[PDB]
Amino acid sequence: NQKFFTLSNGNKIPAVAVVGTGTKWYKAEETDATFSQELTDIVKLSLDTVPGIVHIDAAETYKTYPELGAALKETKKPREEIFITDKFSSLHKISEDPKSALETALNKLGVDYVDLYLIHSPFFDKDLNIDLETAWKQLEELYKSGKAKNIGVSNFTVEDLKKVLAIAEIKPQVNQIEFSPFLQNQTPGIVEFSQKNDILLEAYSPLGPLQKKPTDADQQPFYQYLKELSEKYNKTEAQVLLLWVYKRGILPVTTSAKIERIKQAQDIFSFDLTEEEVKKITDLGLQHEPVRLWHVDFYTKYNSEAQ
Repeated sequence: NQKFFTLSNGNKIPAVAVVGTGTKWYKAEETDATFSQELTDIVKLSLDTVPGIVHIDAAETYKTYPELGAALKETKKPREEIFITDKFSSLHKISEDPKSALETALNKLGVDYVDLYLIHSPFFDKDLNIDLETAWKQLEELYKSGKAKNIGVSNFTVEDLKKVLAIAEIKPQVNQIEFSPFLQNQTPGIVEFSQKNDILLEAYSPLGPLQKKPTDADQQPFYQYLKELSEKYNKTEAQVLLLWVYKRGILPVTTSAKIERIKQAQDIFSFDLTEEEVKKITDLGLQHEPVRLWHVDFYTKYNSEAQ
């Protein structure tokens, strides 16, 4: 049965997100010509066939609101069985500010509210005429009005979170970071700090080890063990890694275009990992060199602390 995290405000969030935009699907422009029927079809199929509350991870920067909106309109999946996470594009500006971004997104998606709204990066485009404090306060207002049921941030360091906490009326509920066995602290100490402060981590690119699965995998203890666990449980290697993230108290966010992988990700709560297994994945992961797929130009300088 489906598992949930409970945020600091008591609200529940499905403990895996399975509908996302993979890299192949990002768009540079949003026109009739660039509308992706293939993406809308996979989102619709997911909403139609994936059991339970389907957690969608969207973002302004992807320019895939039209495809999500068309799928949301065409499915009979009820709104209450969908959890929509959306993100203000701060690194490269599309809107003037979060309230503008979210109002535009709500309309394109054809919904009245999102379930979670994030600031996508702490590194604000020079062309934005708003600072972090002012942007957070806009999220606080979207929370108070109910346009965003929950609010948080993405790719924030400990120092960035502290800046928010110093000005916040509403404490951020989520920090979505890159997290995998090969990147166990996106920036120094972030996992421990977030968990101690009741800020839920989400992990994007949690399957980094399988995306970058190397030629000599069969001679690496990490991949040997991962295969062993897959065989033990009769589950995919991806499922084992996603479940490991959940067992670390973190919400894995995945972005497959393959419906059976999407269903498999939703179904991670069909099994469990023992305490020993969680610790062993952790430990073998930490022995591996870091793999970082996002915010590379900003955070490579932290790779020495990531494991």
